Amino acid sequence: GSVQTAATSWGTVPSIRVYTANNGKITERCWDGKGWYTGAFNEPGDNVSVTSWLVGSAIHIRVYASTGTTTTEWCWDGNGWTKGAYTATN
Amino acid sequence: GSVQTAATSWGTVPSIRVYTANNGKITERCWDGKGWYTGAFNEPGDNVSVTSWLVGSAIHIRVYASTGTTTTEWCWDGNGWTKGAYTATN
Amino acid sequence: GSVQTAATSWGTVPSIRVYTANNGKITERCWDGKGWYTGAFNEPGDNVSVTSWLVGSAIHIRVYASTGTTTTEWCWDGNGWTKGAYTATN
Repeated sequence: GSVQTAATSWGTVPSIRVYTANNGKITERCWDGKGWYTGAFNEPGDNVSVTSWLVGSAIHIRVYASTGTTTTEWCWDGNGWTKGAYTATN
Repeated sequence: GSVQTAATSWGTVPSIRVYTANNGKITERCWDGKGWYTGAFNEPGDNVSVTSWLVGSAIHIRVYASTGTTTTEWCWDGNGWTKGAYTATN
Repeated sequence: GSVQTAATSWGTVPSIRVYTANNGKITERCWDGKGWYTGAFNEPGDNVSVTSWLVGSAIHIRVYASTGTTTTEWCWDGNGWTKGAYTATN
């Protein structure tokens, strides 16, 4: 078929993050104004969406990774990706 | 295969909305700072994207739901989801 | 199957752009406050994501178009779509 991407950006430089789901794995490419590099994000999933917001100059990111009917939320809040509270039902 | 999601967020809390297309139906999970709950959005579609913007503190949301080659726009503007003017051609 | 869309918006009017991948081709519909029209964007791809940001009142847009395992970045910066520096690896 084809890979699936999600993108987000922030600030005025801007920083950009592109998430790619490929063969069950989601990886991350980053731009902070100079060039593209690989980011810390590495999680399983066949589909991905993303949103982010600033608190002052600190970025917060939520990546929604889906495999089958299970969507897991992954959070960046300044110190590592942690799994989020998101659930699909209830 | 797998479900497909789209996500958007606003404000500083933030509020978050995650839309999930699953088996022809798009449903909505919401976060306003405390926990996740099911939102009012319920429309047919196999694919979804979303964008939103603030006017002061009031949120406006546009959800693009696609089935086959027909994309329908759905609008939140403070008082219920209504169908939008979006058309694909002409 | 079904077409795939990505959406972005900016400003307070707002302007909206909806990108649709359909049968290998990504096209663009635009809203600047009056009605929907077809935009300049026309590129190959089976999947698309998008992000955008303002610098003052000038919009900058990045559209990520994927075919197979090749994601090409397309840039709008006020004067035509140009191909971006994005690469997936290295």
